[PDB]
Amino acid sequence: EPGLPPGPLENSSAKLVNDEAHPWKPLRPGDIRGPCPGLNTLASHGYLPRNGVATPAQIINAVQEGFNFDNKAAIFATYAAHLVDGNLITDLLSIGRKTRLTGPDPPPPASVGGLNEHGTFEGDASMTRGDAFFGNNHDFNETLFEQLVDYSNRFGGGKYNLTVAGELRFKRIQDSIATNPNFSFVDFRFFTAYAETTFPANLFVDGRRDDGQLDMDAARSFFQFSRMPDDFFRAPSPRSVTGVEVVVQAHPMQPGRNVGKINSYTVDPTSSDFSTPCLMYEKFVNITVKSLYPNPTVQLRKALNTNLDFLFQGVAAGCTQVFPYG
Ligand code: HEM
Ligand SMILES: *[C@@H]1O[C@H](CO)[C@@H](O)[C@H](O)[C@H]1NC(C)=O
Ligand SMILES: *[C@@H]1O[C@H](CO)[C@@H](O)[C@H](O)[C@H]1NC(C)=O
Ligand SMILES: *[C@@H]1O[C@H](CO)[C@@H](O)[C@H](O)[C@H]1NC(C)=O
Ligand SMILES: [Mg+2]
Repeated sequence: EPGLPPGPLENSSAKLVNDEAHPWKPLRPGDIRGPCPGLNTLASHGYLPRNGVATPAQIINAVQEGFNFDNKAAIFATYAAHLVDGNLITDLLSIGRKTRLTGPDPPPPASVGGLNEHGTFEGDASMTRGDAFFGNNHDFNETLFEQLVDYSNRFGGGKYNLTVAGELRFKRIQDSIATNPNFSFVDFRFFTAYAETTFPANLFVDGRRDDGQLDMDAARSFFQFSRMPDDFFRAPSPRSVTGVEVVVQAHPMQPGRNVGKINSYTVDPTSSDFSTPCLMYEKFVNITVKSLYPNPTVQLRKALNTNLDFLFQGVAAGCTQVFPYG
């Protein structure tokens, strides 16, 4: 029942993706949008179902076709999200809030909470979304976006680029340390927090230019309105995180968390970091996934095993597959 992960694009050239077949349309009542401007934009152009509920294969196809996200990155991100936020029996994932549209729920402690669920995939120090502690981890936030604009003005000549990314990533960390007593910055989120800052430079820049300089009109169009610029061409080749090394080198951090009070950031030696990427995969499967499904029945175990094989297809060569359910 779970479809096979799509393979890479047969033709990965730049092309018009804001085309007649994929027009932007406003949200209808019930349409779900969430913390990811990429998926949101794909849904609002009909690369994904416009109500924001999709299969993993639909998501992989959409991120490749609409933005030229590369295949391994698409597979890893999509199956990680599906394993912790999606319905494994119906093969459906919400790109935002929890919804009955993903079908009958599995037993607790699984939450099938969509991408909005804090602490499974989604986490703190996002760029244009607030921390979950402050009440809303998914809607566009104007104040946070205006800080992104200010950091683009100060470090990118008015454009968002990897230098801006390195300064803003660290600012959002510092602000969470100072204000969120529950701030968590370990393991999966420690990786995605750096990766996500490269995506506007690598994937929201029109592919005919591909110069890594994102202007603020296009930025607002994607980040707030889920809308491709008029005449938007996708990137001219598959990519995801290239340049993340610049973001890390700007302000190298250790994984850690506040310990129930502000300004109490405490390094966690059990966390993976960029020196142990295989450990991040192993903890995601052995701890995060297994904690949601500690003792699955037969149909759920088979769906878990299938999606865990698919997830491993997106893991970088050199890691070893782990089997929490045999
Ligand atoms: C392949 C499947 C994808 C999944 C499952 C996914 C999921 C998510 C989630 C859950 C977040 C919230 C992260 C957090 O708060 O910890 C996020 C953030 C983000 N995603 Fe995606 N995403 C995907 C692909 C893409 C693509 C193709 C783009 C194209 C640019 C993109 C751009 C972004 C950006 C820029 C952010 C950061 C938003 C912010 O901090 O303001 N994502 N994604
Ligand atoms: C947006 O973010 C600001 C700054 O962190 C916060 O004070 C505010 O409550 C957030 N929510 C809005 C503006 O709806
Ligand atoms: C970002 O833009 C600023 C100003 O144009 C420039 O000095 C810096 O080199 C740029 N960084 C990248 C990674 O393009
Ligand atoms: C994950 O579990 C496998 C056995 O299922 C084990 O070999 C591996 O060391 C574990 N990794 C962890 C706990 O990080
Ligand atoms: Mg977040």
